[PDB]
This record gives sequence, structure tokens and C-alpha cells, in this order.
Amino acid sequence: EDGRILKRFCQCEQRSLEQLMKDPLRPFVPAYYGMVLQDGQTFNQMEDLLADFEGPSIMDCKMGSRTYLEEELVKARERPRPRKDMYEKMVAVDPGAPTPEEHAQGAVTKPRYMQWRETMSSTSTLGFRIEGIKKADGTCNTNFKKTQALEQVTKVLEDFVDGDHVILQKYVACLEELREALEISPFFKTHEVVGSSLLFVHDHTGLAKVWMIDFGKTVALPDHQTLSHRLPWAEGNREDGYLWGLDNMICLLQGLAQS
Ligand SMILES: O=P(O)(O)O[C@@H]1[C@H](O)[C@H](O)[C@@H](OP(=O)(O)O)[C@H](OP(=O)(O)O)[C@H]1O
Repeated sequence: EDGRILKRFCQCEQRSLEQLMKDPLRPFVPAYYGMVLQDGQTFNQMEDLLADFEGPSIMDCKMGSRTYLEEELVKARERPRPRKDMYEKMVAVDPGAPTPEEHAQGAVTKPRYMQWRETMSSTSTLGFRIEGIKKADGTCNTNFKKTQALEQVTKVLEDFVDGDHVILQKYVACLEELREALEISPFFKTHEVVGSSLLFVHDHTGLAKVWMIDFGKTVALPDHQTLSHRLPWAEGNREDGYLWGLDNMICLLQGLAQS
């Protein structure tokens, strides 16, 4: 559309957006405009987050210690469904990361793949991981499958803010105010948030912002029930590591800001 973007419909994201529009997180999420049909498909219509920017830099971090839903792991034993998809996306990073049985099948299960991807990157050590970068100069990078150690992550962050400090201060101020809103938010408090990202965008005019995006697997907990989002995940507990991720992120960016 026009200052608007169409995203492939899914129910879970619809229901999350319509709730978030009424939540203290509203300022930190893309405006939600409703749905539409076009060229044979159904779409959620969304705010174009880039609208206000001139030649933006852009970074997307997946947030959390766990990236798959629990009924993926408890449904991976009852009726297992191995994927060609994921074996290849795995072998294209580490061959012989597969097991001699996974080898002969050309197939890995989802929780297995998602698990391996969590340990091969910063997710299991920091509770967040860089997924994507596009810089002011036209270059970009989505190859972060082995970005794991604290010093690899900080190098990428350094290159992205590109010595602008200013812009880096602005981003810690966004993340710090995000965190105050997450802590008092009924939506966050009553949802499992897995697979979602923080989108960092900024300009040579010094404009900077962070949004929460991707609510395709943000799930409602049963009545009155809450998460700390800090406590470590164990099958049954539904913990996220979302706020563990955020705390670590804020800490590291402040560390850059001293520098
Ligand atoms: O980043 P990678 O290594 O390419 O892995 C994909 C990525 O983790 C997506 O976020 C995930 O969708 P969800 O997080 O929404 O599950 C998807 O699952 P899919 O292929 O089964 O959709 C993975 O293939």
C-alpha cells in the first residue's frame, strides 16, 4: 500500500496485535490497520516502520532463550515429522552436525533444528541473537548462524552503529523505556513470547527507534497465570528468557556507550 505494508495473514498475530493496540506496549509496536484480500491471499495490514527514515540502517534481533513453542516438543514425541527443509539449512552451516540417523533420512525435527540453532548462536548464552543487518551504504548481512561469543556479537553491533554515539545513546533510551513498559504490561505478563524480534532502525539525521515485531507465536497463558520472563526455561514452565535477553542487550549497549 502507501505508508502501509501487507503481511501474510496469521490468526495468532492478528489476535496479538488487536490486544497490543490497547496495551502500554502500543508505542513500541507497528500500528495495526486490519486485514485485506489481494491477488488471491489474505493479509494483515501494518504500519511501514521505515516510512519516516531517509536511507535507514536496520537490525533485527530474535529475542529469548527459547525459539520454539512447547507443543512442538511434546508433539515431536507423539507423532514425529522430520523435515528436508531443515536438514539442508543445517548441513549448509555444519555438515555432520546431523546424527548418523539424521544423515540417512535427509531430515531433522523442528525442535531439534531450532535447538541446534539456539546453541550455535548467542541465544542460549545471551538470550538474543542478531538475524539481519542492512547498512546506510547498501550492504547487508543475514549470515549470523555462528555468531555466538560475546565479542562476535559486540563487533557486529559496533559495525552497525558505525561509531555514532548519539545514535547508540538513543537506542539504549528506547530499550530502557521498552523495558519499563514490558514490566507493567498486562499483555506481556500474560503471554509466552517466542520467535519475536526487536527491529532497530536509524538515520543519518539522527532519528532512531526500536519496535517489537513478529507475533506469530505469542501465546496466551491460562487464567490469572503469569511469567517472569527471566527465570530459565524448563519443559512445563513456559518461561521465555525474553527479559533475560533484553537485560543482557541493554547491558551490552551501555557498555558500548562508555567507550
Ligand atoms: O532462521 P532459520 O534458521 O532459517 O529458521 C527459520 C526461523 O527460525 C523462523 O523464525 C521459523 O519460524 P517461527 O519462528 O515462526 O516458527 C522457521 O520455521 P518454519 O520453516 O517451520 O516456518 C525457521 O525455518
